[PDB]
Amino acid sequence: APAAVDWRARGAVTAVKDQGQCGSCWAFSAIGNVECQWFLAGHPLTNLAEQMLVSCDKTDSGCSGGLMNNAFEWIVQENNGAVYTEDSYPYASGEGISPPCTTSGHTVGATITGHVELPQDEAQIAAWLAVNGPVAVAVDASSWMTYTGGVMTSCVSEQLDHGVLLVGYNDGAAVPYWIIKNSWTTQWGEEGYIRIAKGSNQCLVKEEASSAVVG
Ligand SMILES: *CC(=O)[C@H](CCCC)n1cc([C@@](C)(NCc2ccc3ncccc3c2)C(C)C)nn1
Repeated sequence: APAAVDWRARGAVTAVKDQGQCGSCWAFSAIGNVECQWFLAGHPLTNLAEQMLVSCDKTDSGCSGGLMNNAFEWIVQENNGAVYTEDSYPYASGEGISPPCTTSGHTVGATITGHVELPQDEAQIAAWLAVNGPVAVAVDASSWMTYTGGVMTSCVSEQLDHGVLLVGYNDGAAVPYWIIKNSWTTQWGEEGYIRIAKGSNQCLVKEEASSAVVG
């Protein structure tokens, strides 16, 4: 694979968002991945609606959590592949309460046909990401609250508790790293991003990687 990749260099990644006090990280991880995959299939970059998942995907648990893989499955099996625009279905769960689903009057921003669950191996995930784009991952983020910047070497790596988006890596750096988009505003971390050391399963990053498939 290339020594380094950063999909932000192509304009493939939307701006950092804010999940607020809702346990909706699963939705931000899944939607961020769909946004990037939609752009990379040769279509324009479009902000898509976490709130569609939080309120309407009844196979997940709203502000009480979910699974990116369930989200991808709901989109295909229950929503005809469709993902609405953020522009047409804005986030409304910042206080921790998910409002009931609105089915009407949103606008379709993207479609997907399925998803893949990637091998539990950082080199294999990197190789897939280098060609196919950003990848949704679960991590242990219990040690992340106080992170401000640099390449994390000390991640507490015990229990998956958070969903984020891998957008790149750099194997040529003094400490090789992953580049991860979070959903905790641009005030957190490196303008909303974190770098973690690559190659030692930091934060359990290899354990539950997946992506939407766009035709
Ligand atoms: C990150 C975040 O906002 C929440 C924290 C918990 C909610 C207060 N989060 C964590 C997850 C993970 C770990 N999945 C847990 C989970 C919760 C509910 C649920 N419902 C149905 C099926 C499966 C579920 C799993 C996720 C990052 C892998 N999700 N939200």
